Amino acid sequence: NTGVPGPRPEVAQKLSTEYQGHILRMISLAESASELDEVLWSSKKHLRPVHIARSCLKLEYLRTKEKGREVSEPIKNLASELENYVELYSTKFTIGQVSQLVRGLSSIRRNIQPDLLLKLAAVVVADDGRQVQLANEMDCRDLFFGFFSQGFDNELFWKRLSESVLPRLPYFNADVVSTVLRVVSGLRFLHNTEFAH
RNA sequence: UCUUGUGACUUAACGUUAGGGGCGAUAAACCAAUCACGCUAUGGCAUAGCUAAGUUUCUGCGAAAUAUAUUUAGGUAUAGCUUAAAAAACUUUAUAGAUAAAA
Ligand SMILES: [Mg+2]
Ligand SMILES: [Mg+2]
Ligand SMILES: [Mg+2]
Repeated sequence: NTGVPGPRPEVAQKLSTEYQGHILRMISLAESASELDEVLWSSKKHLRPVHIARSCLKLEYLRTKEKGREVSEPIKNLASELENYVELYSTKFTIGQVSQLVRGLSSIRRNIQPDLLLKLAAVVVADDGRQVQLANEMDCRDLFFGFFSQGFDNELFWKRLSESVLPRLPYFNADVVSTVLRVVSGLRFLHNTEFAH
């Protein structure tokens, strides 16, 4: 934390404490779904949108070792429990946090309720796509693949996102451009358009 | 062994002054076997935060010697001590980009 004036007060006025780092470390230290469940049970009353967003990615990391078997039972239970927090904080997420929520829940082959997806999509539909700029390159590639995997088909959502990302396409990394290209080929309403070209 | 031994002497009988007192060539001396207030009865089973003592058996539980205040310091009061696998809570501190399902 710093009090020096600067060009970006949005990312400089954020308050960072030791207690938040303590909880985030515990989540990352968990080595199994059983351990992660106990960590979340102890911290029930001290979970915030940042913690919820990070936990969803943890499920993705934990299931990578279970390459052969299907999704384990404790992983499914954690996903259901987390969704209760997502609904509670549906209007208190940032574009970066929403980006990693969808990716985490999509990697477990889980489907989000249509009402919840509509609420989360407001991050890019509101403020005429201003919040898209705040998102960095890593956030953008997860937004495209995450929402595409969820089966979310909304012309207004995809039209606004495409317009706000078009200027930055030439300067993204090659892999990120490839990810966007695959998503476009899967959506009929984006074929043979300026965005595709 | 020593002092005085006709004198401010010694002795016998009876009498006078009484304790908030008497008497005293003053030693606080004497006033019925030891007086800086006699003896006896009563108030009176005076008062003692001090010392001593406290009488048959069996079963169960079980301390303290610190703090504060005190005409208080070897007394007493208050607090402390002793008797009388539930619920709830998450604590010894700081951080990432790992998924690829469609001719
Ligand atoms: Mg004298
Ligand atoms: Mg005992
Ligand atoms: Mg006084």
